[PDB]
Amino acid sequence: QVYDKVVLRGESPLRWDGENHPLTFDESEGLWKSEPVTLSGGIQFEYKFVMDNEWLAGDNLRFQVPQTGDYVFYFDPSDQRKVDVRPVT
Repeated sequence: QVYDKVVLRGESPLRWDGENHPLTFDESEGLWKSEPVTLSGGIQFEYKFVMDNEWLAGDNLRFQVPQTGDYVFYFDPSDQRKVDVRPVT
């Protein structure tokens, strides 16, 4: 787990401020997960996580969105720059 809270920030429909997209720690998977976020196919989508108020270090994470639809963003405290963004129903 590691942190008390982790939130997702980034380009629209995310924001770079606030806590509109909090993650919840999934105990059975051992990873932090967002709620589903609708993204448009074909874009280079930039985002970061903020963990107990600490910005993820480095360049923004980048996800090349393969198709329009809903995605769940995952954060692994042990592999913090991984791009794990899972398409969902």
